[PDB]
Amino acid sequence: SMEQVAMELRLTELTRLLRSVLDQLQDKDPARIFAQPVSLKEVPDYLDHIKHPMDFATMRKRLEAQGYKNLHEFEEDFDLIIDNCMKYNARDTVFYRAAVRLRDQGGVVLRQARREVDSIG
Ligand code: NA
Repeated sequence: SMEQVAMELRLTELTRLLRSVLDQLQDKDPARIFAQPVSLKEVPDYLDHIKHPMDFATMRKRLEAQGYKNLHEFEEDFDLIIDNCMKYNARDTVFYRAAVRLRDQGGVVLRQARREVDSIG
């Protein structure tokens, strides 16, 4: 029907911005600590600690299937990447300290990304 593609149209301009955001957010992780999912072969107890694992590659797959219907859904999965790391890893570790820096530098990008989604509609 006409509305539906206008809606799918709207969804189709929500993902690329979110992608540009996902490109920019991942540029603040040059070490690639949060690129892939945490391995349950290398970390066998990881699902005792973390109930909802997330990473950039998993977000990318969901993005590629137009899974994010709004900026909030994208922001929840980006917060999971940070929040899971900072629980599992201790305060004196390169992992925790990479998640802190990604949050601080990522908040600059998500600020303007909200402004664009609201303005463009
Ligand atoms: Na902890």
